[PDB]
Amino acid sequence: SEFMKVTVLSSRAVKPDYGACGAPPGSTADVVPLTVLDKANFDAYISVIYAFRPPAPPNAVLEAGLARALVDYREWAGRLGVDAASGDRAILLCDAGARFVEATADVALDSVMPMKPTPEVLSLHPSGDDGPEELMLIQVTRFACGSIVVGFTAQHLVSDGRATSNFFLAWSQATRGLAVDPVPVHDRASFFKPRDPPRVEFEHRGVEFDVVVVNKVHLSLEFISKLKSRASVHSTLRCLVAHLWRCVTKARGLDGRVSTSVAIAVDGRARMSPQVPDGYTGNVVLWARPTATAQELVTRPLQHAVELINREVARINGGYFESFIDFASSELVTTAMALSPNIEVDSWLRIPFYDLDFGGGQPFFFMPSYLPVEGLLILLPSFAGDGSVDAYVPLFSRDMDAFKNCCY
Repeated sequence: SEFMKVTVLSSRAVKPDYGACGAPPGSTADVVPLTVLDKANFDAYISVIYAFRPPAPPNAVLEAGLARALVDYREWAGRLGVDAASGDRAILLCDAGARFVEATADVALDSVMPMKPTPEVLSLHPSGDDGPEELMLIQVTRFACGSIVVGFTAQHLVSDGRATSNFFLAWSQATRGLAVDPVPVHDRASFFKPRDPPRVEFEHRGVEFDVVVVNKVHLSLEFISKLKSRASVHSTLRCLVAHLWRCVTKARGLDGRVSTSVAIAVDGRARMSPQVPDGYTGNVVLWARPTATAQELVTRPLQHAVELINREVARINGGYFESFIDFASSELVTTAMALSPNIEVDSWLRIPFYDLDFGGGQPFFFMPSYLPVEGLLILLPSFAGDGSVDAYVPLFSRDMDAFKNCCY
């Protein structure tokens, strides 16, 4: 709301507190080169906010806990540069530090809840658009009621959703004086090395190489069970992605002959042999791209779209990851504000919530930052614990009513 004025009071580097962990100072000359799966992502920041109720730890305890957590996550204390002996793009573990921003809002948090995705959400996390050198930027905003908002702005080249989520939990763990779990794995040069000889088994070229308003659409358990009915011979996520893909295509009013594709993130950790440990700090993500004609997607039953997604997601297996790694290492540029005729669905259904505790209990709210990018959908839990889903849909003003009608 126009009355929630955020005053940013201070900003400071937080470096790793080796002493608080009882660990040997690391060398500020340590370098971790980016893997080919890291460089499959774009040089850009992703932002999220968490809200906590008044019994909130002081800024000093949160900051000490960040310094402690950054011993096991030096990547987020580091800078992007080039390794001297390689000429390769790398994370320099120079321990320069993550940005910690302290701020106040001159309103009770309750007075602006439920918080909807507007540009005013951007005020509750550090910017990822003003060329920050820090790879992790954290803001704590204390409201007049003693509630806090914790905002994250994180560089995608460093970590995927899972790895970034691990850091969030690691910071909560360290703040309470605990060891971090999972135990992190940082030795990236050990991972995603080409095969001898190199085997490319798929086509990686063409794949990896009015105003937009964001509206929150709530999808109930009842509505989900009905969708699952119209798709019967399964997966909540696969059904919902298929529904949202149909409804965006219908809402856009595309000519039926236009080819439309949904990008779906696939975690390769459990798909590859040997498995990548859940503690791996880096990206292990490639994208399934089920494609259809707009006509084939809207006129054919929901079942057809679900099946396209199922078959394309199952194609992105250990072997696909291995094909990508060998090719990305061979002798182009990655394909990573309007996706039409395509969409992307970023699923955050595994986001830490119930267990993110800094000492004052779990959060009562979470939201993606305002991302006014047409067709970039973010799927989120509703926080009710019932399995209901919240979809944040950016569409042009003219299309949003048409999208909501189709959705319901």
